[PDB]
Amino acid sequence: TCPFYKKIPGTGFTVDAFQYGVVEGCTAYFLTHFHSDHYAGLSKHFTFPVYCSEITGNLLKNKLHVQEQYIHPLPLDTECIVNGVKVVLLDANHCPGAVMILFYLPNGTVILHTGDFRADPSMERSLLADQKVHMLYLDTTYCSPEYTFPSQQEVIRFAINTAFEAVTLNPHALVVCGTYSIGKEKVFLAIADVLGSKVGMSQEKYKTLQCLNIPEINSLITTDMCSSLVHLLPMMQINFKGLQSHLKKCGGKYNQILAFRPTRIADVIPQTKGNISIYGIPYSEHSSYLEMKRFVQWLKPQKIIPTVNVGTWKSRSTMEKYFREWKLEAGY
Ligand SMILES: CC1(C)[C@H]2CC=C(CN3CCC[C@@H]3CO)[C@@H]1C2
Ligand code: NI
Repeated sequence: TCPFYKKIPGTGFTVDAFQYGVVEGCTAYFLTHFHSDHYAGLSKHFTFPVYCSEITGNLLKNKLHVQEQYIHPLPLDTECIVNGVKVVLLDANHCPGAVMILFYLPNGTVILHTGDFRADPSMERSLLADQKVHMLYLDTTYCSPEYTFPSQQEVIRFAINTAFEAVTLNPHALVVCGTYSIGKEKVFLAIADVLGSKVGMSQEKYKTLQCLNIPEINSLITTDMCSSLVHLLPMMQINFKGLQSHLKKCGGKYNQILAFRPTRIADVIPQTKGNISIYGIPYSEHSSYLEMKRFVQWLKPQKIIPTVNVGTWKSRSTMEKYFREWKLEAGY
């Protein structure tokens, strides 16, 4: 059955709740972003209203074939009325089109649902700051202090420098980048830009990227693999066997592969077999522990409801202990 943490009390709304059939009482289904665990169950035969960002709506139409009449895109940073309730969509700093949702309940309660997010201090300057928020439905993916990661900018600097050095030393090296969902496009776009190349990919991945409203996208990507020295492959193919196989297909154009898997940064080393090297780089689209803690201590919610790691009693207890520490430290 549909879990409590996907229902919005005092409304006919659910969030990311498409795998449970017709949810009794639901007059509007919100979708925070186009990742498969969240859209699970949506298909071309869905016949209820779906509320989402413009980008998410482009993907629903073109990739899942949801009929146009059921797709309700909303602009960001704008007060909108849906089935008699004021809502705002905010940028989640996750993947393209990903949003947080602010609900202004008829009874005066205000609820924030983060969807999946990477907390940032810039979130402290939006409509979020204009009123008190009582309940927070929180992306707790990395809610433990061992989760430190570098800034996205630091990780991209490492990738650009690594690729440029390798290809300047050997002009016959190919760069390959793994993907299995939308998100983390900066990794392959930044590398291709330093190398003066478009990014080559399958027709299916090209279609997906053409839905994302990226400026000047036609100048950056292509389906002509032969013209490109940065290729995208499915994440499952980023291993010595898959990459050896890909090199054979390039017809003797290349004699080395440098590959990236976007799972201290200065000290990161690759796995190497012969003329193939694979780098795992810590590019995150979710909050680190410290980023999450800063956001929650600024927001000062009355109640937090985790939406990730909820399946075990140990995980639930661990998260509850951190929420109480944070509250006692900051005095709310
Ligand atoms: C974020 C979490 C609340 C859930 C997922 C991962 C966690 C961190 N791990 C690494 C070692 C200690 C602990 C158990 O796997 C916490 C349990
Ligand atoms: Ni996600």
